[PDB]
This record gives sequence, C-alpha cells and structure tokens, in this order.
Amino acid sequence: MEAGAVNDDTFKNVVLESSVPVLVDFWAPWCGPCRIIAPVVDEIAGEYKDKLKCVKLNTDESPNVASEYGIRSIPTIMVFKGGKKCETIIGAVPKATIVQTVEKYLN
Repeated sequence: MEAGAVNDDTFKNVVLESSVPVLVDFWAPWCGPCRIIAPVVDEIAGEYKDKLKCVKLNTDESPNVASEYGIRSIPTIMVFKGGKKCETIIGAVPKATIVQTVEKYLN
C-alpha cells in the first residue's frame, strides 16, 4: 500500500516488528535518484496493497540502522517479508523491473 515515512524509533515498529511485508527505501533529500524514484516506489507500493508496507527512511536522520545493516550509498530499498529482511535493491531502477522484482518475492 502507499509508502509511509520512518526513522530509527518508528522503524522498530513499522519494520522489525512488522506482520505483513515491508519495502523500506533508505533515502535522503540530497539523494537525487531516491527523490525521483520515490513516486515510483509509492505507486508500485499502491499496486501492492495490503501486504507491501512500503516506507521511506531518511538515512541522514536515521544513520543508526543504516550503519547496523551496512548501508551508505542510496537508494537502498530493503525488503522484509514479516519483520525480518528478505532482499535489497540498490540504485535507480525502471518501474517494470521494480514491479517484477517485488512480485518474485511477494506475488
């Protein structure tokens, strides 16, 4: 469903403690590719209603988890299936590829 926003605090709830899948985009305002991909991230997440809890994590404001996971370059779109991580996409992508990539993990 539509992509939410997270930070260190909320991430715990919205991601680690999630029931349904999650798609967290580690972004930042300086991250040009992240910004132009974000609409794509959202609309795809809209298509994947109910299950795909899409979200956006500000990497500058929430470096914490980025450091824990080992992330720096962004966009870094991590996938979770139920609390725990499953996959991760890095860099800009064409929507068709994103869609397919999501589908093979979800449906």
